[PDB]
Amino acid sequence: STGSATTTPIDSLDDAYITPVQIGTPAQTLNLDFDTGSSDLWVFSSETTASEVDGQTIYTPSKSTTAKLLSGATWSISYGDGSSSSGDVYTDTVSVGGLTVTGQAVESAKKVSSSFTEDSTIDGLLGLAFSTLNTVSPTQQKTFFDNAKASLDSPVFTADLGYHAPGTYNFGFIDTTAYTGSITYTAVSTKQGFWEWTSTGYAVGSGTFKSTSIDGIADTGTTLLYLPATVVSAYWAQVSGAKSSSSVGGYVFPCSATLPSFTFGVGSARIVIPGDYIDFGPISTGSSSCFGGIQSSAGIGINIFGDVALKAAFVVFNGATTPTLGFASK
Repeated sequence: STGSATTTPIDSLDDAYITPVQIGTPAQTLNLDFDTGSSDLWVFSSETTASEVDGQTIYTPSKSTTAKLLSGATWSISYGDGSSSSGDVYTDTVSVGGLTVTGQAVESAKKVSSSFTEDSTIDGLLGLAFSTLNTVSPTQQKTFFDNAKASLDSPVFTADLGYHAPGTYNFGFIDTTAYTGSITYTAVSTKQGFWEWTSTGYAVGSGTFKSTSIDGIADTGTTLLYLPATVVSAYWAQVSGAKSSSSVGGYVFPCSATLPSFTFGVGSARIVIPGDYIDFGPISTGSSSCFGGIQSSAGIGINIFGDVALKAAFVVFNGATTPTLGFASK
């Protein structure tokens, strides 16, 4: 089997992407944030504290003839950005882009943090990291991909995120029309539960390429590109007036600037992020200070190849017995 679904930016900055997901019988379609940096499929629901729901579409398990309480199971997650959610668990039928999994754990939120409430466009998350990170207790549950894997034509999914435009998540096949040149594959460590890999270096603009190993995670659920302070400083030094602002919480730059590109290495191959992808707009409405899309990972504890990086590529998440990651230009 295969599946193919369009993913759409939630706003004009590409802060996140939402993908429609069918849950239950008859289908309840919710727009979920597909997140290769976590492993829980959780939704706003009829059980979510009423004051914490503000415009989201909810899953109502009592209206699904295929829903079953997963008795005794609870979940609780905290994300790298400080947001969180928790609740109980149902199993139900879940379909993405025509690919159907029966008995998928659907984690129903009883509580969500304010950042989730405040984002009306995101009805929940669909985790695509390794199932070892799933938070359900006392019986850990499998991701949608893990459940689908054996049925797929090939045990892969691909992320093709758009810049200020829709893109595509495919399951079970590689669309050879969706990228240019060849796909370069690189080793993955699953030791921390992430799609963790090592970039071979970087360049800023038309500058020379610096060969250096940068361990990080491929994370569709993180907006920005978070890299070591040395790398980030080298980038912003090429933008007149750019500075790190402790009050704002990262590098800002004059909105009048033209940003240089940023290149990262994948083996001997190179992925070029155009300068415009690095612009996250005014820090507040009307400001002439703009927020940068490349930020320091210092104090995160890990480098994160988030959407800024991934949307410059066609990315293969190869879930074979020994997983790997592939990147192509597009």
